[PDB]
Amino acid sequence: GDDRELAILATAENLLEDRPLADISVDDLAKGAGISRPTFYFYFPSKEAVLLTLLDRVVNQADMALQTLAENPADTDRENMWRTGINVFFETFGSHKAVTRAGQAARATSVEVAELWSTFMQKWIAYTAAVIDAERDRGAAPRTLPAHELATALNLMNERTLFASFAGEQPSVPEARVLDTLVHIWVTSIYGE
Amino acid sequence: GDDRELAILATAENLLEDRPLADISVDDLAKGAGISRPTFYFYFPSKEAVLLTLLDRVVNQADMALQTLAENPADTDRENMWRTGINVFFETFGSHKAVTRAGQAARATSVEVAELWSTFMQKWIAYTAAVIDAERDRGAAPRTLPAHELATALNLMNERTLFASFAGEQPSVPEARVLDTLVHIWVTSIYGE
Ligand SMILES: O=C(NCc1ccoc1)N1CCCC1
Ligand SMILES: O=C(NCc1ccoc1)N1CCCC1
Repeated sequence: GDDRELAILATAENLLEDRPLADISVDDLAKGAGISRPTFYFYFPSKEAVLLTLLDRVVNQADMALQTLAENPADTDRENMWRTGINVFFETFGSHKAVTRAGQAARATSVEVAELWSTFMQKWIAYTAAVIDAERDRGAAPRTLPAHELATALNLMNERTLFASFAGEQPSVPEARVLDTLVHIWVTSIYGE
Repeated sequence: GDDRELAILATAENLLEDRPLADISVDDLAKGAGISRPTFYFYFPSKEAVLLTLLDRVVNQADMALQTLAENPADTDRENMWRTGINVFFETFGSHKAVTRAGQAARATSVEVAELWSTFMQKWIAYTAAVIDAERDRGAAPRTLPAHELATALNLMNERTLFASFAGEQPSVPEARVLDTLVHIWVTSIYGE
């Protein structure tokens, strides 16, 4: 039960490395998972629902990793603390590039994919703004822009720049340089007067 | 000749304020431009080509405005100089939100729209990096990140953040706050040690 479902998910993630969702059929997912077409429809209403679940799992993996960090501060300087946090997203989405690229494309068409992304982006921006606020309250960061507006632009920068790097878009920061590039802009814009 | 073409372009831009390209027909564009369907096909091969031309005009308007600025430096401080430059894009794309949103959606499907965007982004990043390099050569900015990598992330930040603000996405920086938000992050990341 959970086995056939996992099989369908694993097939979809494998097939998405090679072609987009449009070029993958329900019959394709069923065949890869070793089931018939009506059996597929018993676990998922559509191939698009399969992508939704894959993206949901990726998003929650990142969110849980970030929650772990939040409850277990690394013992290091401020620059390293922001790096560890951005690194959650570099590693989690960068470990699932095909789901990330397909999930990105699906935002234009799927209201469920758009709302899932939007919900978690609001959560990650709120967390970012809360940490900035904490840093200002402690006297470590200057009161410049509204924390929440700053947090919004920096998280949108990371969304676009990470996902261009993973897709090898032209232009993009090389994937081996993107973490350092992002950490620099976050630290200078959060702490710079 | 140029009149019927302009009429088709003006109709497409008006209709795109209300619905996406998918919900607009060649018959719709022809009717709005006061021509028949085969007459339309004489000026444009497809509705998608109409969007390509609209986006091409918007992109070149911005590029030309930025080239004007480049040849006519505003007499003001560094923070204001970057603001005037980002403002080219805030004003040009923000004056054409329907074309901007439709052009964005079309990158996923149209190789011509994807290549047009990519060509100009490479040009604007190269210009950004050249100005950063000039500022370092003069001793006004510190040698921190590779100028071109920094320029790439900052232009990708502006792409995503401006276009979220114009579309009223959730999350987004309000359009009345986005210019100041972006200028802050550019100046602190370019000049911050
Ligand atoms: O790197 C990111 N955010 C960094 C972050 C958020 C909270 O703490 C660090 N993102 C947000 C969405 C996709 C990439
Ligand atoms: O604001 C931007 N760039 C700012 C810029 C580029 C060159 O000088 C200022 N962009 C680049 C693409 C869409 C938005």
